[PDB]
Amino acid sequence: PSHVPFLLIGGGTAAFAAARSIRARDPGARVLIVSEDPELPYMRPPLSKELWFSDDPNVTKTLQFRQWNGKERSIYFQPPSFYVSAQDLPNIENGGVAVLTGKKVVHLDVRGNMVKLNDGSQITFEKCLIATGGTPRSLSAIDRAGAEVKSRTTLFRKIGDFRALEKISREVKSITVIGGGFLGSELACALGRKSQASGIEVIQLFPEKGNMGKILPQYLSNWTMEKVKREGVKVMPNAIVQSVGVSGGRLLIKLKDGRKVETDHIVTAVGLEPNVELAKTGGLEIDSDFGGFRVNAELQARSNIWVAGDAACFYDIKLGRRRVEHHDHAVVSGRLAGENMTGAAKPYWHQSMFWSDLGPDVGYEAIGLVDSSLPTVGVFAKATAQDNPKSATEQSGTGIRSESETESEADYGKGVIFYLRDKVVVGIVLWNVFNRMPIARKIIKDGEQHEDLNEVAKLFNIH
Ligand SMILES: Cc1cc2nc3c(=O)[nH]c(=O)nc-3n(C[C@H](O)[C@H](O)[C@H](O)COP(=O)(O)OP(=O)(O)OC[C@H]3O[C@@H](n4cnc5c(N)ncnc54)[C@H](O)[C@@H]3O)c2cc1C
Repeated sequence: PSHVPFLLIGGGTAAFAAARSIRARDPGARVLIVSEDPELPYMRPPLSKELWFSDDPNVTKTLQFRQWNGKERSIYFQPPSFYVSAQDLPNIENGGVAVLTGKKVVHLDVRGNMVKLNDGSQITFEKCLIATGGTPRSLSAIDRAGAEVKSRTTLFRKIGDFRALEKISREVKSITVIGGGFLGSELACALGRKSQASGIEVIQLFPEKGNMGKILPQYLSNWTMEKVKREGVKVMPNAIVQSVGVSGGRLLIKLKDGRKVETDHIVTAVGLEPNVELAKTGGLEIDSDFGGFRVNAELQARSNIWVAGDAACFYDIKLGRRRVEHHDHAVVSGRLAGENMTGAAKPYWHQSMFWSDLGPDVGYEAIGLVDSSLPTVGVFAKATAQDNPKSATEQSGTGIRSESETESEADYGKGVIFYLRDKVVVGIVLWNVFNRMPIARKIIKDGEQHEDLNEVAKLFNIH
């Protein structure tokens, strides 16, 4: 038994953003975050990226990474002294953010306004937030298998997982990566580079005809496969796993089409499933279409319960009911999540943005609704020295691209791809086009039926 006014569940990108949001509005509010992880809230994007590109080993320790412009940066959101302890909190009377790492909420009670930690202790809340994110999908073929194979397989998302992998890559001869996602691909390049240094084999395999095939059009997905390949990666499309066994001391991957890949370690990056274990005890709605907790436009589930981030199935007027997995989204909705908690009764209006880096040399931004199967227009040109994340970082000063681009709304190598529906732009992927995301947002938000989409591209430096 004990009490805190602002309590937030899951200690991630969304929880920390709300934590900052509430503080801003109610200065002197007492905030407590509970987190499964033993780590203090940190951003995630460096884990599949810039953290792999440092030649300093004690950076596997400190997690102080280098950007493409080469300036240090801590992974954790703020230094730890910024927090206040969890016991000292009620007596701080001036408020702060306290962090209960190593604990887990296992019972919610909406009428009773209290959670239950795994160790059985209880905490009463006045205002609660569920920002639990998600657990990466396993691959049912790996589930039927023994604990021996299960062990030789990681599911990349945490820091525990970043260190574990990077460790293995200095140990074995061949790491296979399952998943044609951005993560998958980022990973595969991250490994691909290290490979150019140890000789290790990096295989990437996935059911799609190409990298990010479910998103990008064939011709750009295909181009992307080449870059993955060039970074030293034996890449295997149209791959569908049948079984994973152990023979010759190694891991054997059998494919539905007969092929057989033999390897040392599997890292699987094939989706996220949203953490909704709390919904059963408390009794909130989940979405069977999109997954995760059903909230309204004010990201609200029931009185004194808001949800945000990757677990957030929210309504969005200029689009409809949704659930997205952006970092940008987690920052914003979290913020909004804390804004609403302190009686701000406000809608969600942001257009969340995604981004991916494959190395310092190639970057994709995306926003809106992007699917390969929708009608597509893409305009393309030869890229200039600026058209890559290295420059975009040297300029803006940051590596987290949703920062460089703000959340406002104003021989080929770069271009923009419009995703249409009825001569009207509904999604956008930008390839190596930087600091033009507000123009991306504007176009989508307006919704005009351009009888020529070239002109629209003249807006991204494309001539
Ligand atoms: C390697 C990697 C890279 C990415 N790169 C990019 C990128 O480059 N660009 C981009 O736009 N997006 C990227 N994303 C996606 C983006 O980072 C996520 O959508 C966002 O960070 C989600 O944050 P969240 O806090 O909502 O979820 P999380 O960050 O998962 O926070 C959830 C936390 O809640 C805890 N938790 C869950 N259930 C309970 C419980 N019952 N009790 C207590 N604690 C609980 C978990 O332990 C976890 O620590 C990336 C994701 C990963 C994994």
